[PDB]
Amino acid sequence: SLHMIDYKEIEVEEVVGRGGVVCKAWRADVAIKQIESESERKAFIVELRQLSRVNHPNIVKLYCLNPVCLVMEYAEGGSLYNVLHGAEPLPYYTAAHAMSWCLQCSQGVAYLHSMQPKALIHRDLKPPNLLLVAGGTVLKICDFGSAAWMAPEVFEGSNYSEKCDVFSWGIILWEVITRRKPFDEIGGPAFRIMWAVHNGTRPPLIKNLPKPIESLMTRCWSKDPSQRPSMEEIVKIMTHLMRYFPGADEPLQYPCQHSLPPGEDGRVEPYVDFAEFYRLWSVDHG
Ligand SMILES: C=CC(=O)Nc1ccc(Oc2nc(Nc3ccc(N4CCN(C)CC4)cc3)nc3[nH]ccc23)cc1
Repeated sequence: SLHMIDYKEIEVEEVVGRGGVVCKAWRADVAIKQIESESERKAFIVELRQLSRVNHPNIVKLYCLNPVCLVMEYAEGGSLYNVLHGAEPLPYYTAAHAMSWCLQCSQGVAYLHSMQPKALIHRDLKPPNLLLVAGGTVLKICDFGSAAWMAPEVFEGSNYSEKCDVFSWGIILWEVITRRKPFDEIGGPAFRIMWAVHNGTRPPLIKNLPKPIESLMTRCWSKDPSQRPSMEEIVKIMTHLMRYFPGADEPLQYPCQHSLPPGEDGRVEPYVDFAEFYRLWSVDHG
């Protein structure tokens, strides 16, 4: 379903980073990653079979076979990780942006869980794989250590299902609300986090978190994957909550010297402010 390109047609510009290697650059802006060594071919081709079927707003759009190369939509905004924890100066964002991002993420993952004949599992949902465009207001996923966002049945070898992507989304929800790195204090190598999560450890709960949001977030954290909601249920819930989070379309433009309080009492302070939420919620309820 794709569209070949002549390699001479592309004009390289700059380098971006490694997920292969991605480079900035066609027909008057695109992002491309050339393959390195034949070991990645057998995977590189799969991505092609997948992305060519995919067509969704919140998933990176896939626009050469000699040399093997991909030409994808360029995300001028960068990764969500760089927005939350990247280089100074960091941008200010609101509760509306946190919820909007997560919603758009669930929208894109639900489209994957609905593909026929078989569903597609991302299996590596984390902010570094979530790109932003339109002034940081639109989120797009790119399938192309993940211990913090990995469901406990995944790294235990148990035959997992798409519900592993739900667990990740739940962690991503806690990350944008607190603007913290999940299990940053644990540290050490990857296995020290797997042991913690495997034992039931989850991120600390959030002061003043709305019970509707605290409920959904933890339901996604449940050990039993069958007690986790489906993405379709997340999309629906998140869609209805956006009614209490206006201003998602406002771009990121203001800086933010952000102080990080330490995790005191196993209960952290959110970065976003839920004042406007409770206010709008009292209006409808009463
Ligand atoms: C810190 C984690 C991280 O950046 N991960 C990451 C993920 C993908 C990636 O490649 C892409 N980038 C982008 N946009 C983009 C991504 C990152 C960046 N920079 C900006 C400068 N610097 C802060 C590093 C990150 C600039 C633009 N669009 C893409 N479309 C298809 C692939 C692709 C490049 C990097």
